[PDB]
Amino acid sequence: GRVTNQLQYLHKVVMKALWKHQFAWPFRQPVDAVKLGLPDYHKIIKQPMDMGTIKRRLENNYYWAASECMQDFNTMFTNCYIYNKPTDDIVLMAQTLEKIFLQKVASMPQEE
Amino acid sequence: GRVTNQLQYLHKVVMKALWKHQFAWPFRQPVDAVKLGLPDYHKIIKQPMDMGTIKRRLENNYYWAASECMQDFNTMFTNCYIYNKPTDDIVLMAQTLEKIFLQKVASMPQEEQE
Repeated sequence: GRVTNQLQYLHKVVMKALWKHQFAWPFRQPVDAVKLGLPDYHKIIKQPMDMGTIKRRLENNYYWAASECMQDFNTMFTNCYIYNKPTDDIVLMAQTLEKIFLQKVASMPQEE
Repeated sequence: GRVTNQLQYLHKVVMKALWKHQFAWPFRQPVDAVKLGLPDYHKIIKQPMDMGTIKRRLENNYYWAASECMQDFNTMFTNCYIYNKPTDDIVLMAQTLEKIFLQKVASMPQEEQE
């Protein structure tokens, strides 16, 4: 399975930078609502998403197009903005990670 | 201040498409917190952003790089997700517009030049 240049880039440049970032640890595995004491999490967030899942998908050739992986990154960050209070530190963490995401995606190679 | 091929794409292809979208009307001008009756809007959102502002920036060569413009679109969508209740229609409208935005960024020409 050959892998588009865009998908290679998302794996080698985007996920690379985000996975090791110092603000990444809340996002590396699925949100565990019991562990975190968040009984309404799954009532507000209908499509949970996390970097561990995206990283796995990147490693296993799940995605057909880059836009599909980009949407998973975007759902992960958006889940955080919608669920959490504006003043939660997690929001600031997400915004910082998202900025890196967008900055890297601006230089992603062309498709095809 | 700069004109590039990607900034031209963001202006003529991405924004033109978003602007005309049937869910765009809340986002074409600044949020008017008096009109809408939202006295806490500016206490929660510290960087208001709207498509009007972004379009004008693109017409005046305010941006140096496409990434700077992409960051303003992100701020506009994120403002919506942070301020609004999860169940508000506006959140759904922002998500639908943001998906187009990311789909179109994935086809942006990669010769970031001029």
